[PDB]
Amino acid sequence: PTPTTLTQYIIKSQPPHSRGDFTLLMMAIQTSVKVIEKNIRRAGMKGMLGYAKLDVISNIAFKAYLLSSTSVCVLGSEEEEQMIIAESRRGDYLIFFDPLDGSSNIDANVSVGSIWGVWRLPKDTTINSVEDANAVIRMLKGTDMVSAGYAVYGSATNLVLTSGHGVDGFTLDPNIGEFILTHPHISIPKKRSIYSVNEGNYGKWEPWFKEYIDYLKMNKTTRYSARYIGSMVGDIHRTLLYGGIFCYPKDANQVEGKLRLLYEAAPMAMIVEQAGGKAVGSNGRILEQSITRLHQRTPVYFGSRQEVDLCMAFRDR
Amino acid sequence: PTPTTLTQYIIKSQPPHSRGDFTLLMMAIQTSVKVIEKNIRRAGMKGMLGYIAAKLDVISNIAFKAYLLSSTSVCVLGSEEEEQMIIAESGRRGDYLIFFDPLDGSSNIDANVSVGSIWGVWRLPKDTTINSVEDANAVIRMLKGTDMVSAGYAVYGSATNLVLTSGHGVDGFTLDPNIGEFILTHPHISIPKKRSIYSVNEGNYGKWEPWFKEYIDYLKMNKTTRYSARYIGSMVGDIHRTLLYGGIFCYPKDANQVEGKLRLLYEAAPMAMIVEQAGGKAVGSNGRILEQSITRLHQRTPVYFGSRQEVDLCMAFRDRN
Amino acid sequence: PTPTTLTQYIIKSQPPHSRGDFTLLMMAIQTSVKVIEKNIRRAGMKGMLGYIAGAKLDVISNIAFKAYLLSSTSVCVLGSEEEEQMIIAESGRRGDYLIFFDPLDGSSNIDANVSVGSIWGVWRLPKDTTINSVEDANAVIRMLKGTDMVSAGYAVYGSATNLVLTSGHGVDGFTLDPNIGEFILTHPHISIPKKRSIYSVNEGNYGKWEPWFKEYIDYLKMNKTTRYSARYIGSMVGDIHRTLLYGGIFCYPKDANQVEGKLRLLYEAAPMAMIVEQAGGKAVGSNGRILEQSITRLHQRTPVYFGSRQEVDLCMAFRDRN
Amino acid sequence: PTPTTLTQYIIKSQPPHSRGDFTLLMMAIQTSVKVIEKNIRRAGMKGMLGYIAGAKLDVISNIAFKAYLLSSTSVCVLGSEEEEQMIIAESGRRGDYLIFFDPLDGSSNIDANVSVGSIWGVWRLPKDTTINSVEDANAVIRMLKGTDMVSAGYAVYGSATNLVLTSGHGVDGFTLDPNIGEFILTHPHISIPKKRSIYSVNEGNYGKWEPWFKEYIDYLKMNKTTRYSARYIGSMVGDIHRTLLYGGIFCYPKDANQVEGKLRLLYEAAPMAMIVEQAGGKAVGSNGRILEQSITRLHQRTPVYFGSRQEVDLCMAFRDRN
Ligand SMILES: Nc1ncnc2c1ncn2[C@@H]1O[C@H](COP(=O)(O)O)[C@@H](O)[C@H]1O
Ligand SMILES: Nc1ncnc2c1ncn2[C@@H]1O[C@H](COP(=O)(O)O)[C@@H](O)[C@H]1O
Ligand SMILES: Nc1ncnc2c1ncn2[C@@H]1O[C@H](COP(=O)(O)O)[C@@H](O)[C@H]1O
Ligand SMILES: Nc1ncnc2c1ncn2[C@@H]1O[C@H](COP(=O)(O)O)[C@@H](O)[C@H]1O
Ligand SMILES: O=P(O)(O)OC[C@H]1O[C@](O)(CO)[C@@H](O)[C@@H]1O
Ligand SMILES: O=P(O)(O)OC[C@H]1O[C@](O)(CO)[C@@H](O)[C@@H]1O
Ligand SMILES: O=P(O)(O)OC[C@H]1O[C@](O)(CO)[C@@H](O)[C@@H]1O
Ligand SMILES: O=P(O)(O)OC[C@H]1O[C@](O)(CO)[C@@H](O)[C@@H]1O
Ligand SMILES: [Cl-]
Ligand SMILES: [Cl-]
Repeated sequence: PTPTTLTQYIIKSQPPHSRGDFTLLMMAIQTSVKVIEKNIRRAGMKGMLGYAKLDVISNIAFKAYLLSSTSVCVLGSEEEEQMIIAESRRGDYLIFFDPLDGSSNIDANVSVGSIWGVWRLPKDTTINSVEDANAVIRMLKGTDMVSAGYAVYGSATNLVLTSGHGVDGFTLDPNIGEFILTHPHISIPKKRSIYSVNEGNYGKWEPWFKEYIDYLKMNKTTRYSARYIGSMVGDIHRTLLYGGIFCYPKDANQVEGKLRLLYEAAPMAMIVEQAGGKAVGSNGRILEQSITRLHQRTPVYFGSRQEVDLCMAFRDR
Repeated sequence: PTPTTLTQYIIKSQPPHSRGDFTLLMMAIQTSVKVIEKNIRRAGMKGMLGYIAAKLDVISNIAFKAYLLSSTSVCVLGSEEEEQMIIAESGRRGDYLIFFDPLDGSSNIDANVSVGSIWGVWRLPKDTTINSVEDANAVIRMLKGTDMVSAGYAVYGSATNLVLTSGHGVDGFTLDPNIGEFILTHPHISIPKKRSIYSVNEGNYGKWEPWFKEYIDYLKMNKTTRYSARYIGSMVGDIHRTLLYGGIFCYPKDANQVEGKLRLLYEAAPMAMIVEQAGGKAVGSNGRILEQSITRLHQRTPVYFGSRQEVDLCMAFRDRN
Repeated sequence: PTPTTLTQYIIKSQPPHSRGDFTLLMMAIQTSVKVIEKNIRRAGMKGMLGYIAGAKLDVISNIAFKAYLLSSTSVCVLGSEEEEQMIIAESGRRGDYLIFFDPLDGSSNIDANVSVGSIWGVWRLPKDTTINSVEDANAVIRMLKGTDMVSAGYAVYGSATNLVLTSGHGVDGFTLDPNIGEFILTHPHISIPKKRSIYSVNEGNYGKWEPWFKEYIDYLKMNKTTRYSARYIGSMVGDIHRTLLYGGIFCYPKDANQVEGKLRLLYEAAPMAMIVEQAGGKAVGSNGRILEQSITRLHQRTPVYFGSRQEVDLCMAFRDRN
Repeated sequence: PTPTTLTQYIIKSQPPHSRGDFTLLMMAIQTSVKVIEKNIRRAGMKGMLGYIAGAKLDVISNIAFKAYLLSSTSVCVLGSEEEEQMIIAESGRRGDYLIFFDPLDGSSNIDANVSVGSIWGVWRLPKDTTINSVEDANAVIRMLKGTDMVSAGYAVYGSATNLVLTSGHGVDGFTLDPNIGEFILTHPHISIPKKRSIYSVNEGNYGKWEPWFKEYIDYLKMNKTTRYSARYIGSMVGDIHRTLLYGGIFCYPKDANQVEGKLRLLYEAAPMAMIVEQAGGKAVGSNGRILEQSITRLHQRTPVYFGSRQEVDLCMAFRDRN
């Protein structure tokens, strides 16, 4: 009859006898994304009246709206060294986010994004200090994650999220400023001949991965196409809709990869898994890895299940 | 005092004793870009009215043609998508030929990542006129990229940027969506002489010429300089990054694409003019793209565009084999 | 920390152990208002694509409002002022809310593109009653009063877009921020001043008014104590919105041709009365509070005297002393 | 083929062998109007960024209008209605155009966010004259008449944004398309109807009017031939804009407290008179055409009787027969 907005979708997804905290958290996130997108679309130009980096603005916006929701006890921005504990205005959700992913693409104004992961406090635990929070993040796994999403700020703005019952994607309609459901129940194809990785680091890769990449180029069965925007959110978003593989492997300088576990990889892993893909690191599922440090890094091999299997076959043989 | 709009810039760039036709052509192009950008930002969603009761390629092409044909300044239009040129009806006929790709990076449309529009403007050679496609075919064959009066692109990314040149450098403008004006944000764009970024589809490695394979391996394996790779998959996106950051963009020959992929009139020549005007090099199979002769309308060419020293390194591998 | 959006406000207002139907109804209304506002701001111009390939705003507004309300699953009955009959929602998609609305108030101001609006009132089904037909609905509206109304609101499409609503705990006003397309709380707990020297009525109908009202209007002009200013936009939503924020009085009285006034009870007057009362003003008709009047017909008319409590008292003093 | 933008219209209207200064002035005005409209649509809310880190609309509008006009290099003299003095442009950046404007007309309607506007009139320096000081400018405005005016326009910030202008060859109206931020020609060659039964005036001042005008207003109400409708938004730009498209009359007459009326001659009345006259209406003051009156003071007031030619004739008939 009329198309479904993100606002409707969030409210209609609320199970009976919920507090409404999670719903208010999603509303806060949605509003952040709009504010952040508006500043990005302006490329940070001042208004014509009155004749601030976009990282800084995005981070300020995301924090402000999440702290105003009363649903969080802990915030973690990838940029900042410490977590923020909400005063005690304190729910039981921990949010970890990267507010402006693909920061090297900002000056060219190509695709960039935001990523977030939401965890709930384990039962019979509470956080009054950073030292409590440090203890708590160490006992969390990606499989205990209640929600994940990203926003891609591209030629259009897309918001893609999951609560553990599949993945739904929404496109911002700028006439009325609402996110409209355009990609329901996203299902990443089981195979697709596209790969996404920075081959500038070829010389520093492990031999098994070098062999993998050479096979993609030299094999006689299947021609592969290469794409690498340089923003994880941009590349993953293409990977979800088109199929393929996204890789950021180990290298001589980055022994545990580049991407952060809490802030980027675990959230994206949940989305990719919920869309029917695989999402692995050094040893199986990213969602099963233990958090030891807050800023822990991990390699990633995310995408179409058969494309990730091929990749791991090179590592296993 | 106040920032310069594209509209001001175009009018203030008009040389004394011009007809004003070129100015009206730029205004028409500017308006097209705004209309196209708006449909792209909506990802082609119908209005909420339309849902109770069209590909982006098709819409972009319709928009670009309509505004250019309304300007009274063109005699010939060429859209990359279409097989033939369109001759304007006489009565509404200037002496400009426009060749354009209205939606570059069409494989990126469904993901809604960066895409673009590209155009090149030529003037009729003195003592010539076009009444038919056969006249137009004769005329394009006597044109070179060095006779081009104007070139530009629009990048539809996280912001919308319009970058253009009239032969006196390159200026870039960012769309301010509050007031719908293009504001001068990148005056006199100067592409760095070197930068360690390269842009090419390495999925085609196996089908490349050995000299280019060696080039790419050197970028990866050499011990002096670490290179970063970027390839969005839209020429306008990749070139725009190349102009502001420096680096190199390559679409070389391969076994299946013997003369490369990118069209000479519609894409490569216009981009070559922009890159050259910003201080970079822009070469094909044998020197400057702007010096190549148009034989066919849909003629292809390889491209090696970017920072001068990065394009020199690339050609050094071809010259030493 | 950050300013409150309408979306937050609606969710945070949800009492514990509600079904969430009312919340979904407000979201549907909010979305309608944005869609309607966008078409109004364009003055109904086709897109630049629509022009090369080559709908009244009343029709579009009505289509939008109905579509979003019927998609919410919370209504059983819709009533648009324009249409002769009520619409009963198909069972399967049927809550227990009745919405009566005027989707584009001030229709004579459309061509000039000055202030126009939308108005709605929300009622709940009386306990142990249900509607399967227009004949059931007709029975049910007759047993409703304005005092049984669970919610009322309007949207003003002016130089800015404002949405003003109440659920029986005061009146809050929100301004559309067009950058991000959210309604932001700008006028919390609206309190209409007890007096203000502004009056709003169509004096083109002076000759057809009752003598007591003629005397009232002459007093406003001729008295020696207090100079009054006149304002009449011609859209009830525009005039009432000014009245709420500035104070004053809005009148549409009886006349020779309009014996029971012009404005409809269910669609316009009762919803506005609830808002005005919740903001501290008075809102009366032929005989006391509009909210106490009985609905006899669906399209029943009533005179209105809405506004600042002391300005409405002065007005009624002229009627009571004759 | 495609619809005409204001930008196209301005350039195509440029006569052969013009300097282009006037064209640049119109572009500057157009851009001002968009900037002003955007701040008005936000009701002056700070951005959501501005709120975490923690300006009247009259002040912002005035700053915007001045900045864009001073950046055009085409003006020597600016006059904002709000300010007491004229601004002389610094020499080096000095054309021969004098602009007089009211950047935010209808200031009493700002808080309610109903219709408001901007008005401007453009004059050219008389041949063999120049301005180096306010004292030169004062001499020059005294020798100007409304008939020497090269251009006039207004912007109405209503439910949509309309820009209406004239260069002495009729009146054309443009509606802002907010998708692409361009003014699109929607009302070409505006022709105000010769008669229409609508009148616009503040009847709150009835008691202080001259007897002839009281008789006029009573005739509109009491006569047996023609029923009149009353409309008064309270913003001259809003009321006039309705008058141009619908027909009728707008009046701000003399009163006991305002012996020469309220509206300023240079800033409001003369510009509107030019527009109304160019659309086929009449626009008179105390003694014939407003455009023929002599400027004695900068802030000189005048009564106005603007609108449909037969409606203004009826009005003046009451003054001529007493
Ligand atoms: N809008 C929603 N969409 C999906 N799941 C939800 C929603 N609201 C609540 N839930 C689920 O119910 C849990 C508890 O909700 P709450 O009591 O609101 O914190 C959340 O952690 C979610 O797993
Ligand atoms: N607005 C402008 N900006 C830059 N160059 C222009 C402009 N207008 C005219 N020209 C140059 O002058 C030539 C003739 O202009 P016209 O007579 O308007 O077609 C064009 O081919 C351009 O090279
Ligand atoms: N978001 C809300 N704001 C104010 N009142 C509400 C809200 N939600 C529910 N209510 C009140 O509770 C009643 C029943 O709610 P429901 O069970 O959702 O139909 C409504 O008729 C309202 O009076
Ligand atoms: N774009 C235009 N539209 C209408 N009239 C114009 C335009 N440009 C110039 N004129 C007329 O020509 C006169 C001188 O123009 P200028 O030489 O630009 O100062 C102006 O006062 C106008 O009457
Ligand atoms: O410059 P590199 O090493 O390709 O890294 C790009 C990566 O960095 C990030 O910006 C994270 O820091 C990701 O968005 C992206 O995948
Ligand atoms: O898919 P491929 O072969 O890498 O081609 C991408 C190229 O094709 C184009 O879309 C032109 O057809 C360019 O925008 C881009 O550089
Ligand atoms: O033109 P009139 O008779 O003064 O009526 C105007 C009234 O009509 C309405 O449009 C309702 O029909 C109201 O918005 C407004 O108060
Ligand atoms: O409040 P009053 O006396 O009706 O005056 C309103 C008039 O004042 C103005 O704001 C000019 O000061 C006009 O827009 C309007 O016609
Ligand atoms: Cl991109
Ligand atoms: Cl209004």
